Amino acid sequence: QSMLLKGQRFVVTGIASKLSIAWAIAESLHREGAQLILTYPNDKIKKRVDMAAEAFDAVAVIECDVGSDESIQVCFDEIAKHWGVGDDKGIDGIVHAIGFAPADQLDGDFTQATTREGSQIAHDISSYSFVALAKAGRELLAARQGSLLTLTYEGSISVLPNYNVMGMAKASLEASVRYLASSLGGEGIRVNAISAGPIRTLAASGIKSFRRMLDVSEKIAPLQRNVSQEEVGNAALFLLSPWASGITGEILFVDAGFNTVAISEKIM
Amino acid sequence: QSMLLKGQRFVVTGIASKLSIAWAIAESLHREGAQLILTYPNDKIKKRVDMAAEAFDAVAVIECDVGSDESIQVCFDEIAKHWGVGDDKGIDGIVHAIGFAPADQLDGDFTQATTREGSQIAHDISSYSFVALAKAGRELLAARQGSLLTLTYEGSISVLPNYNVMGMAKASLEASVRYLASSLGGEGIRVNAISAGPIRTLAASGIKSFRRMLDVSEKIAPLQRNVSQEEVGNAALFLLSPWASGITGEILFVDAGFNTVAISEKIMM
Amino acid sequence: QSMLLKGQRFVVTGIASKLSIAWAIAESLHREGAQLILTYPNDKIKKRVDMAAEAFDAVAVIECDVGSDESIQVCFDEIAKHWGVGDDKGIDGIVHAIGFAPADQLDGDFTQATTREGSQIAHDISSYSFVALAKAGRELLAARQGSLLTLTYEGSISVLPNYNVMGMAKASLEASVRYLASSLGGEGIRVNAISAGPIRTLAASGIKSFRRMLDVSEKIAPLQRNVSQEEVGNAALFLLSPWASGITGEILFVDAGFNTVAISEKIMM
Amino acid sequence: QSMLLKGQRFVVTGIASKLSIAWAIAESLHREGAQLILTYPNDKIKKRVDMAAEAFDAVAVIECDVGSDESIQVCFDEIAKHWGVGDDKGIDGIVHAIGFAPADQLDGDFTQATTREGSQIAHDISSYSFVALAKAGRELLAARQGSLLTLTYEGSISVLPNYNVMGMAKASLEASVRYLASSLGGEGIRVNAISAGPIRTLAASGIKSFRRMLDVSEKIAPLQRNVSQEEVGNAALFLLSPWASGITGEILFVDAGFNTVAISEKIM
Ligand SMILES: NC(=O)c1ccc[n+]([C@@H]2O[C@H](COP(=O)([O-])OP(=O)(O)OC[C@H]3O[C@@H](n4cnc5c(N)ncnc54)[C@H](O)[C@@H]3O)[C@@H](O)[C@H]2O)c1
Ligand SMILES: NC(=O)c1ccc[n+]([C@@H]2O[C@H](COP(=O)([O-])OP(=O)(O)OC[C@H]3O[C@@H](n4cnc5c(N)ncnc54)[C@H](O)[C@@H]3O)[C@@H](O)[C@H]2O)c1
Ligand SMILES: NC(=O)c1ccc[n+]([C@@H]2O[C@H](COP(=O)([O-])OP(=O)(O)OC[C@H]3O[C@@H](n4cnc5c(N)ncnc54)[C@H](O)[C@@H]3O)[C@@H](O)[C@H]2O)c1
Ligand SMILES: NC(=O)c1ccc[n+]([C@@H]2O[C@H](COP(=O)([O-])OP(=O)(O)OC[C@H]3O[C@@H](n4cnc5c(N)ncnc54)[C@H](O)[C@@H]3O)[C@@H](O)[C@H]2O)c1
Ligand SMILES: Oc1cc(Cl)ccc1Oc1ccc(Cl)cc1Cl
Ligand SMILES: Oc1cc(Cl)ccc1Oc1ccc(Cl)cc1Cl
Ligand SMILES: Oc1cc(Cl)ccc1Oc1ccc(Cl)cc1Cl
Ligand SMILES: Oc1cc(Cl)ccc1Oc1ccc(Cl)cc1Cl
Ligand SMILES: [Ca+2]
Ligand SMILES: [Ca+2]
Repeated sequence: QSMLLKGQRFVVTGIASKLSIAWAIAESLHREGAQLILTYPNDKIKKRVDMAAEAFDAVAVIECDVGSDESIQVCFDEIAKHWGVGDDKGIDGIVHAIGFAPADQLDGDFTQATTREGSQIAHDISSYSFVALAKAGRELLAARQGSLLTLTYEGSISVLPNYNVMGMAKASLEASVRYLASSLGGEGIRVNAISAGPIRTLAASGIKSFRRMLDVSEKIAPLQRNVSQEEVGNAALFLLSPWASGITGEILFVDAGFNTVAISEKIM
Repeated sequence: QSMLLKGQRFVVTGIASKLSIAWAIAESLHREGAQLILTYPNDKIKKRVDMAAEAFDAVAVIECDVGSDESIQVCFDEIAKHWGVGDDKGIDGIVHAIGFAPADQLDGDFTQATTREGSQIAHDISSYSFVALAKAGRELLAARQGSLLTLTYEGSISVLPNYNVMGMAKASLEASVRYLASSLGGEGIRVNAISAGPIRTLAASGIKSFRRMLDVSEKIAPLQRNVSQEEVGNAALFLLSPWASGITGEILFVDAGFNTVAISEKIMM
Repeated sequence: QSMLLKGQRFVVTGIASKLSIAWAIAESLHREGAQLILTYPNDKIKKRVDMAAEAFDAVAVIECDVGSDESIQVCFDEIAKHWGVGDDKGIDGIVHAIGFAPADQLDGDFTQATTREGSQIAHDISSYSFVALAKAGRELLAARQGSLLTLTYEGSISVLPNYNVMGMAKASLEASVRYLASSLGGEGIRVNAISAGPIRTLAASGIKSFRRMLDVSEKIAPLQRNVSQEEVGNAALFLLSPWASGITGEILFVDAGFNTVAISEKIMM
Repeated sequence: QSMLLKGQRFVVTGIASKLSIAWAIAESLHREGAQLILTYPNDKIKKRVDMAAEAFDAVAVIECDVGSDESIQVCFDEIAKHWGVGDDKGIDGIVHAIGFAPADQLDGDFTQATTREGSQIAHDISSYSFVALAKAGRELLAARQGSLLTLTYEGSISVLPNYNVMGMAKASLEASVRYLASSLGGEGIRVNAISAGPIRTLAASGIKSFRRMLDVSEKIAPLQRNVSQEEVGNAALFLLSPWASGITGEILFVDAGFNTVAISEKIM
């Protein structure tokens, strides 16, 4: 409870449950005195975004299915009504916390499991959607010299069992972080990612052997534990804050050091 | 002219002209005594693949538009007729040398220029196609314990003007190199990539400011020059050869050292 | 002026002038309500550390030449007197902001300029010193579950003119960040680095063509500018703070995005 | 047995036994028709270098303790007698296959085990020695537009138990690959490294849990096995060959894919 984001405004995608990393990012931003707009992709998920809206006193709760150009365009329309008008216009940040590939893509042998359409959807929802948000948000961001933040996973650069086409999408996503940074930096907009360690979330639960992943990680990670959503929330807060004014194009690992260790006493 | 690939067989995609990197890869494999099957995506491009078939005495010239599952499945059917059968069955390698994004994606400001469909096509043709080839060729490869090779570019990990959506696709492609390696290694199949520096090819010609890119590169690269197609051909030959038996999941830079320099003396120029 | 480091304690090396990156790190920690101990390697430099002691109300100003095991051991003795004792014992962080190689190592052609002793001194003062601080400070750090922070430069992973032996030392330093993280993590100690872009500091001033380096950087960096000491100070504050509790072994670039660009439009200039 | 290095000359350091990676590199170069000069750091090790000299018909066997400027200067003196004179002067390559840190540095907890002098020696012998060879060899290399090759290990960029200060040295070494490449490229000299997976060698045997490292690696590596010295030999041959004319500053992993996998069914 400091007051680092007093009067700052953020759009937060990807809340699905109390376990969502985006939930904790919202919580961190709210704690620090920012105002929030929260998005949801459909009615089932709206139920849970509404709970988050209540807990964080969201300014609005707007539909945003990042699969639709119409949905995104309309969503940023609504946001502009609230935050695009009058004396203090603009937004300080947009949080992209959205991943999807069809479940079959992440079940078993990579070459067997990957399909043309699976790949298409994985890249579209998990990677292009970040640039889609940047396109719709550009002017709002430029007005306040805000930043974009996405979430990635080590699966982009190292192989983790079953991660498969999501690895291809995350690698694609991370390239976009760099291209957007180069594209938007001249307007004072920063673009960054957090590479989170494994955390029990709705999506996480869906991956074969994720539980085992969680166990192994704890035994590899220098801190001898996994990270919590709160720890990613705080790191996100930093990157979204004026304190990160010199940082763009950056991938920040929040994984208890996991990415730095090839083998531990897994040996034993 | 050594004889390092005597009696070995390779499928080579991506020949579009005498300037194609894939042309030089074919040339290197042929020089070393390998047999080739060459593929073409359409009739216009067949004209030039046929010239390469003549120069390299290709075993066959088969249609392969990597945008179509049908086209790929048919293509690897044809290749199975030639190479799938008998006591000598299998292929030693498949060379993926195919990139595409709609031209508009690579024209100016990244955020402005990138579109949902542009992205879709870029990843589909430039990245997924590599796994598509691995899927169709797996059995043929396993029979000889062959390898796959693709071509990437530094645009995956560093920003280069206009490269844009192709950078996203190349990053995706490189992740697939790693996933395919993990997936196919237990069947003795290796999967690798070459990150070539900039070279004047038909696709290269089409990128705004490519000529200028070429000029700056020459002044940044430790060897004070750009690489030729032949130098990529030779490196590809190595990775496709039994000499690279211990190497998989690898990205090998053939860029005269360009990727290792942040700034050169040019500090002046 | 928030109060994020209320009642936290930090040791800050590497203040040599008002321009030092370590000066701004001290300033950020003080601004946020932390107490500081500041170190100096010799009497000439003490003059400037004393000015920083006045501005930031340092708890103490202690000698610490990281070239001497004795000097370090004595220094951490003194700091233990102040901060080692009682129900509040321990330190929240140690800031390593020390680089040195003999000037001749950084003057021109790398192979010509690098010497056995130059290399020895560069690694000893620039890299081993970080583990030296971790060894002397381990117990104090563990008591509060604090962290170590060093400063590196892209010269470790990419070539920059004249950086030379300092590039070898920084690469070594970054490996130590990882080994220390692995070694100390089980005691709840985090170990991280900031890779700062180029900034006019006393050491920076001494590098041939640094001014030119600064000019090109500004034209390559996505933000179209260089960073200030303050921006490194703020990022350092974060990594030293409880907000970075889940982050260890990390190299965080604070360079306005410079490291992510291979070539900009400058293709022209 | 092709004839790719006909009439080419290479200096090969680091032969200590038949298990030395440098042994197999010599073997690969000889097989392909190159002539070799072999070096040894002292009399004990000379016994084994002499066996290699017999097997590969070395042109000379010269002393080179890379700890001494005198020793290196004298060594390259002798080499110049053989290969620096007359019509066809120069060398096509120098193979650096030398690592050392005092044994205590690699036994147990990194922070406990590392010492000021241990670090000094590790960097001096394992990293500076590569530039020392480049300095002494520059003119011989430039005459034939030869290349330098060193050997590194993933320990530089990822943590492996006990590798410790050798990790710091290897990271330093790899930076030197890049600096030397930049420095010498204008004279047509290339500079590269191979990052070999774990292989049973004299030095390897000396590291606590190396045997376990070997076991774990086999279960992580995509090829489901470790690499042999021969496979590194062949890759070294390529990098030292005219076929690698476009390649400088490169780290080439010869590790059966190990570096690319964060976790396998170590999970199981
Ligand atoms: N260990 C981990 O859980 C972990 C680690 C690193 C990265 N990540 C990344 O974190 C981000 C958030 O995921 P999470 O782990 O908190 O899981 P989660 O299930 O809480 O969040 C995933 C979100 O994606 C949203 N989404 C899916 N398709 C959408 C669409 N078409 N339009 C809009 N939203 C859509 C879902 O509604 C959901 O809120 C993802 O990008 C994920 O890949 C997760
Ligand atoms: N500087 C460079 O030229 C450079 C640098 C590194 C990477 N590469 C990569 O090397 C590969 C070859 O490109 P190039 O420079 O030799 O140019 P090129 O124009 O010769 O090759 C591109 C090839 O892709 C083919 N292709 C496009 N869509 C296809 C489809 N649907 N089905 C089948 N083939 C299709 C074209 O027919 C053509 O042969 C590409 O992956 C490219 O991105 C090029
Ligand atoms: N552009 C930049 O300025 C830049 C970029 C990134 C990295 N860094 C790193 O940041 C750190 C601080 O450098 P700076 O640029 O602020 O310059 P500076 O000249 O202010 O700092 C270098 C410091 O090292 C100290 N030092 C040297 N030998 C010492 C010894 N034996 N014992 C104790 N202290 C000793 C000097 O007293 C001085 O305070 C260094 O590690 C430097 O390499 C600087
Ligand atoms: N798994 C592995 O064995 C492995 C993997 C990757 C990297 N490497 C690297 O391979 C290289 C060769 O080592 P190896 O594994 O074949 O072991 P090895 O014991 O066969 O070779 C090490 C060599 O270093 C030499 N050396 C040590 N100090 C010297 C000095 N002062 N002057 C000259 N020579 C000196 C020794 O005489 C010996 O020949 C080393 O650089 C090593 O770090 C080894
Ligand atoms: O990327 C992730 C990485 C981890 Cl370790 C855990 C959860 C993740 O998030 C996802 C994983 C798969 C799918 Cl289909 C969608 C999402 Cl959001
Ligand atoms: O990847 C490349 C990199 C460079 Cl430097 C030059 C050409 C390249 O190849 C392409 C670039 C754009 C498109 Cl649309 C298609 C292809 Cl094949
Ligand atoms: O690492 C640095 C990087 C830059 Cl861009 C500028 C200054 C740096 O700091 C040093 C450079 C050389 C020496 Cl001898 C000592 C120090 Cl502190
Ligand atoms: O670097 C190596 C890496 C591995 Cl996995 C195995 C052996 C290696 O080589 C050495 C390791 C330690 C020391 Cl003291 C000296 C050398 Cl030559
Ligand atoms: Ca980082
Ligand atoms: Ca490589």
